[PDB]
Amino acid sequence: MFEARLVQGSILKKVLEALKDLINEACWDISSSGVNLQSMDSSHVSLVQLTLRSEGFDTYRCDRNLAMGVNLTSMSKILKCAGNEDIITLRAEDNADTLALVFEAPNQEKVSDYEMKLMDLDVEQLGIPEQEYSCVVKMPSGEFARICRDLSHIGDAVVISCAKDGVKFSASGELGNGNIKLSQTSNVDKEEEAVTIEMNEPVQLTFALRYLNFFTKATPLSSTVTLSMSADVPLVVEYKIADMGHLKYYLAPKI
Amino acid sequence: MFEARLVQGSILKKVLEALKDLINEACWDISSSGVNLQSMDSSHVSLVQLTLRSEGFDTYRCDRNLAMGVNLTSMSKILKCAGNEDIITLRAEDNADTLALVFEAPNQEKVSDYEMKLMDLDVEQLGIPEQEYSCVVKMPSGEFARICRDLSHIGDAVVISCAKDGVKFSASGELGNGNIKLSQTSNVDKEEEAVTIEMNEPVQLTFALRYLNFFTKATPLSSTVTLSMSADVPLVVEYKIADMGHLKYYLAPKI
Amino acid sequence: MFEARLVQGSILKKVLEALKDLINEACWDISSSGVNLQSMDSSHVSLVQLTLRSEGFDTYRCDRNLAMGVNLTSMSKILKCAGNEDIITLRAEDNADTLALVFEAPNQEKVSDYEMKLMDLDVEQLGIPEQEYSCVVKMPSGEFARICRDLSHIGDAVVISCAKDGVKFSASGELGNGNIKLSQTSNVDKEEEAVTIEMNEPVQLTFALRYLNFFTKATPLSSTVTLSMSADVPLVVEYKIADMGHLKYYLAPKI
Ligand code: NA
Ligand code: NA
Ligand code: NA
Ligand code: NA
Repeated sequence: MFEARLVQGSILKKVLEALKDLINEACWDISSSGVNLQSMDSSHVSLVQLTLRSEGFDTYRCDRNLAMGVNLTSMSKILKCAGNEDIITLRAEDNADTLALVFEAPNQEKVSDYEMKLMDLDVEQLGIPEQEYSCVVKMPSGEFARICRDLSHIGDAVVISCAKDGVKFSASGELGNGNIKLSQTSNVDKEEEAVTIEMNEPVQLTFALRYLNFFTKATPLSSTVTLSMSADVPLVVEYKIADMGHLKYYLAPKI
Repeated sequence: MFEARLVQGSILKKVLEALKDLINEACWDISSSGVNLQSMDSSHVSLVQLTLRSEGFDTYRCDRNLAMGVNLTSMSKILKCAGNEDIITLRAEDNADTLALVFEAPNQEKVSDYEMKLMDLDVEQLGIPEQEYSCVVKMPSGEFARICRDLSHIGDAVVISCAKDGVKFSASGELGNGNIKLSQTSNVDKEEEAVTIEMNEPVQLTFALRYLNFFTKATPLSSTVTLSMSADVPLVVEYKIADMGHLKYYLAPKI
Repeated sequence: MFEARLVQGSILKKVLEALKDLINEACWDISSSGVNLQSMDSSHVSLVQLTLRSEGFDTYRCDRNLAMGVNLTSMSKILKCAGNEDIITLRAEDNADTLALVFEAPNQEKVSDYEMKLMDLDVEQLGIPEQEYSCVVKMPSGEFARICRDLSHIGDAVVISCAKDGVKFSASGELGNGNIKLSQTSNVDKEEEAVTIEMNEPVQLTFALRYLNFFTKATPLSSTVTLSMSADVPLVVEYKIADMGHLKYYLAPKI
C-alpha cells in the first residue's frame, strides 16, 4: 500500500489548482521520502517541480515506489468535491491501477471516497542542474500576481530588471508601455510584506507573461514568492508549501 | 377580488427562483384556503407541488376561486424587481385578468406596481395518492445541495441508499466513481444540522442528478430537506416554507 | 509641460469606467483652468460632458493648451492597473505625442509609469444652449441605477413623469408593465436617501433605457444624481464629482 493522510487537505486542493491549467497530465512519483512531480508544459517553454515531503503528512506509508500517471484535470475535478477544511487521504493498493481519495469533514459526519482512473505515461525526467543565481527577489505573492496580471493587459512580454535597490517590470504593446518599480523595503511589520533583494550582479531578462500568469495560480499556497534569475537561464518562481516542500516553476527566457 | 399581502415578500422571490428553471408555465390555483400550484416538467420526468396557506399571509381575501395561467419566467423577472425586505401584495381586481403585484419598501418611500399578463393554460392535473415510504431522511438542505452538485461532476445518475447509521449517495462516470456517506450523530449544535432516518426497510434507488439540481434551487426556503423513498415509486424532495406550507418535488426513478 | 497630480486617483478610474463603454475615443481638452471633455456616442443619441477643475487637483500645471486624442478603451486598460488608493499623476511634455500616467501606491514602495499613445481626432464641439428646466430631481444614484436596470427587464423605453410630490418611472412590454414611484422625502440631507424636486411645471417624457444603463456606470462617482427635464429637449443626467466638477449625460428623447 501507499497511504498518505493530510489534515490540511486544502493544501492538495491548492496544489491541483496551481497545476491543472499549465499541465494536463503528469506522473506522481511516490516513494518513502514523499511525493515528487516534475513535468514540462506541451509547448516546452516551462517546467514545474512539486515536492511534498513524507514528514509533512500526518501519516505516511509507502511500501513500494510508484509512478502514477494522472490526468490533472480529472484530479482537480475530484479535489473540488472536498471542503476546504477536509482531511484528505490518498491511497493506492500495491497492484491497483487507480488512486483513491478519501475526504473527511472534521466538523461533520460526512465521508467521501473517490476512485480515480490512472493512465499510462512515458515521461522522461529531466535533470535540473542546481545553480547559483545572479538575483533573488523575495516579495509578497499577491503583489507579484497583480503585477503580472496588469502588465499582461499592456503587452505579452515582461522585461524584469533587477538591481541592488529595486526590481523593475516593464511591458510594451499596441497601446503603449508600462513600467512598475518595486523598491526594497526597510521597515515592515510582517516579514511577509517585505521586498528583499539578494544581488550578485544585475540582470535584465524577458519572459512571456502568459506563463507567469499560469504560475501565479499558486498564490494561495504562500504569502510570499521568490524570483531567481541569471542571464541566459530559466527564471525560477518558487512558492513554499509550509511544513511540506514547494512548488517551483521554471520559465525559459525569450531570445 | 383576490388580495394577498405578504410582509416577508422574499418568500415569493424564493419560490419563483425555485420553480422557473424547471417549469416554464403553470396554473396558480387561488381559493379561500390559499395558493396551490401543481405542474409537470416538459419532459414528464418530474412534478412540482406548491402550497401557500391563507393563514400564512398577513392579510388574505379570495372572493372566488381562480386559475391564473402564469409564465413563470415573466413572473420571476417581475419579482426580481422587488427588494428582499419588501412587503409584496398580489391582487386580481374584481374582474381583471392580469395579476397585479405591489412592492412596498418598508424603510424607503418607494412603491412599485407591476401588472402581469396571464395566459390560457389547459392542464390536466394528477392525483397524489397518500402512501407510506420505506425510508424518510431529513437532513440539512445545504448539504444535500452540495452532494448533488459534487456528484453531478462525476456522473449523471445518483444511487441513493440508507444504512442504519446513515445515508449513502454514489455516482459513476468517465473519470471514475464517488461515494458519499452521511452518518448520524448527536454532536450537532442546531436541530437543523441533524440527520434523521426513519426506515421501515432499506431502499436503493437511482435518480437523474440533473433534476435533483433543479430541485435544490429551493434550498434558500429551508435549512432542511426531507427525502421520501420507496421501491418503484417517485422520490419526494420536500422543502418546508415555515408558517405557510411547502414545495414538494417528485422525481421518477431510473431502472 | 502639463502635469496634474490627483491624490484621490480612484476618481480618474471611476471616470474612465463611466465613459469607455459609451464613448470609444474622445478629445481631452487641457488648459490652465482644468480638464474638459465633450463627445457624442456613435449613434448620435447622447452627449457626455466632463469637467475636472484645476483647483480640484493636488497640484496642477498647464503650460500650453492641449487637445489630446485618446482611445478610452486603452486609457481604461491603463487605469485598471492603478490600485484604488493610488495617487495618480497625468503628465504630457509640451511636444510629445503621448500621455504619461504615474501611479504611486501610498502605503507601499511601488511606482508605476505608463505611456499611452495618442491619436488624431477631428471632433466638432457642440454648443450647449440656453435652457431652463421644467423639473429638476435630485435622488440617490444607486436607486436611479436600480430603477433603470429593473425596468429594462420589462420594456426598452421608460416614461419619466415628474410632479410636485414625486417622480415616477414606468415601462411597458410583452410581459406587462411596471411603474415605480419615488416620493419627495420631507427630511433630506442624507444624499443616500433624499429625494428633492424643484418643479416649474409637470413633465412626462420617454427615453431609451439602454442609454440610461450606460449613464449609470457613473454611479460610483456620487451618492446622488440630478435629472433635469423639459418638454421636447434632452434629459440631463448629472453626477457631481466632489471638489472637481461633474459628468453630465444628455439624452435625446423619443418623440
Ligand atoms: Na468526518
Ligand atoms: Na415605505
Ligand atoms: Na440510525
Ligand atoms: Na510609499
